[PDB]
Amino acid sequence: MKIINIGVLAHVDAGKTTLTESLLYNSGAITELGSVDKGTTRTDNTLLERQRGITIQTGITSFQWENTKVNIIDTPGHMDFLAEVYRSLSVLDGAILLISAKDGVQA
RNA sequence: GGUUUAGAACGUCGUGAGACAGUUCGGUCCCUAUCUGCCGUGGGCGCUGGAGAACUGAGGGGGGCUGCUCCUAGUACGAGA
Repeated sequence: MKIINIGVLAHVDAGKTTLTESLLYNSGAITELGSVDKGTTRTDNTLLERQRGITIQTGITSFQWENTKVNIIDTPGHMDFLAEVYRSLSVLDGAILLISAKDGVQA
């Protein structure tokens, strides 16, 4: 009926939220811009976030694929005030870490 | 415009005339370029018989500044920024 929640643990500036945006593009449209390099929509919401080059807080965005709901949130992996991302864990059961190509997963 | 002419005034100094890089207001800045120099532009002659072209190029001059944006690449670097 509903759809399982999905996380986005982009540790060490993984950029996983951009992957959430591209996933938002793949789940489209039928009427969407398809996003763009940098910010860029991708549910950036508040000003000073996309302008800052990184989200100041975790967002949310409705999505659908394979005939089912697919909520997802990103990124909160920056810094630094990551406790809100820990709050995000209560907000969803799923997860999807974005592993770096640099010496494996970021510390 | 300032400083330095003659007028006037204030502060100060002096018995006073006056004085004060103390201040204030007002106040005629000439020259037709011979030579050198430089910018141009010619005439005379030479270059060896005269003439018309066309280059060669010794040499000399001019020009030479840099922003930003994007890409490379958000890559190297960095725990992140």
